[PDB]
Amino acid sequence: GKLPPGPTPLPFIGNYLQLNTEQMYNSLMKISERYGPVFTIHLGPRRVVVLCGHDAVREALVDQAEEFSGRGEQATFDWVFKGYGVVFSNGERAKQLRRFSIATLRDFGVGKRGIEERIQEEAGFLIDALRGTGGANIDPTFFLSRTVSNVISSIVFGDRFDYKDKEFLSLLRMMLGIFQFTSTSTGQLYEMFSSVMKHLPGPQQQAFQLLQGLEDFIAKKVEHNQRTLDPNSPRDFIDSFLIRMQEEEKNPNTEFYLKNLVMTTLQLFVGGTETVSTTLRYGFLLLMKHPEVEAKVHEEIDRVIGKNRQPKFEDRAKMPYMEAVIHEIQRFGDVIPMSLARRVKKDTKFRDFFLPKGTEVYPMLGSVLRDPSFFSNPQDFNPQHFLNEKGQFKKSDAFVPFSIGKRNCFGEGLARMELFLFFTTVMQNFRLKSSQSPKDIDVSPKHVGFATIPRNYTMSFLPR
Ligand code: HEM
Repeated sequence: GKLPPGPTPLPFIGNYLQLNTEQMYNSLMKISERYGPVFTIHLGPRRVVVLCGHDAVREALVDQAEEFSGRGEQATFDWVFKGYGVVFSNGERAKQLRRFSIATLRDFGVGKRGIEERIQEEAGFLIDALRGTGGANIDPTFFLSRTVSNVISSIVFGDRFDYKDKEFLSLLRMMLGIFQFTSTSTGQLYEMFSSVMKHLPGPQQQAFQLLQGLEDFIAKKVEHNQRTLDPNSPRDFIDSFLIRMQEEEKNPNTEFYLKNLVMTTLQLFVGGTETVSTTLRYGFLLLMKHPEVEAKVHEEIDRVIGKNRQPKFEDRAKMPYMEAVIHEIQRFGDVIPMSLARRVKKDTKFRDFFLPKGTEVYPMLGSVLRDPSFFSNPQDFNPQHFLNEKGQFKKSDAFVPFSIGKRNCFGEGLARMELFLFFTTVMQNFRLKSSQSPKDIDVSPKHVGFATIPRNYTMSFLPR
């Protein structure tokens, strides 16, 4: 009949003195060693229940999926979202908007053919862009992010952005800037002291201008769609949401208004871009550090696909090792370590612990991906974690970078496709060369907070 144990919290500051804001994951894992896998931390005034290891996260988010179905809080993001949009909402907003969004993604591709060809075409444009560097030593960041973003930008804006559009570069800078901030010390300090810091000068204010610029843009692209709309023929996601908005103009109790559109669209545009981009950027660094994996990936491509035709999604089933590399890239990468905070919808009983209504939950996706029970060498990049003795692909229940449950990533279909069609096509046409010897390439993250971000590196893409 008691809430999980945890260190003694001082008023307002919580467990600030017992935690390091630069390495929140390490700080929570140190406390897991004393108080067990399910403990209570006070991030300032924010009472949070932290779940560590697979069993804890799965038991809570899957077995008791309905009880842990509520959405928590991410203070930097909730500065511009304020509970609006598909991602940061609860109840009838999170049920209506999650329903509409998954639907409106299938009717414009996602998981089908309409998006597979659209990703293949875009993959062919990344090939051009990298062949256009003439094998010069470059920063892959914006080359990869440009490609990735255009896939989701097709669904939400109608068409793709052109690689030279300076507003596009500016929007991608905004997306990288916030994923950088929320992963820094000041970003994680902001999760504790948002109520004060929101009004104080600093790095939090610059990050806000990045979110405002992103919101300003979506509102601009929505207004255009309004005065140029075809009510019987929707061009994109904004257009389909604009149809429903009118079919609800008579319902005062609707969740389909202008504010929820600007937000749902923004949330997707960022959530589709920066997540898959970070995974790609970390991926190529992991491959340069390990030539042996690149070589076997190359062997599988030469054998299965060839040097001619552009790889297609269905080739994945005839390609076991490749799927295992992408899986280990996502695992080691740990793109979003502490998920996107959950909240218990009603008073719960979880393993002899009481969690009152409204209690924020932190599912540590990283501790599940780095679980020593489900993985042989959780600290190393070794695709064999997802590969049995006969070289076949082996699944794992601890593989959760997309999370699990009732509020999981409904962009998993698009994300896994993008990663297969971008990694493979680049690996077929190009061989990777670093700037330094593989024994020196640092694979440890530069920042770990909301997101896990790799180090700033440079490389060259040489043809085959
Ligand atoms: C490698 C890529 C990706 C990773 C690691 C990832 C990660 C996550 C995670 C950890 C969550 C929270 C799940 C939870 O409730 O516990 C989430 C939410 C979500 N993701 Fe992704 N994601 C990825 C790609 C995508 C893509 C491609 C899209 C866009 C189509 C997207 C759409 C969203 C949305 C809209 C949510 C909120 C769902 C809800 O509140 O019901 N994600 N993502």
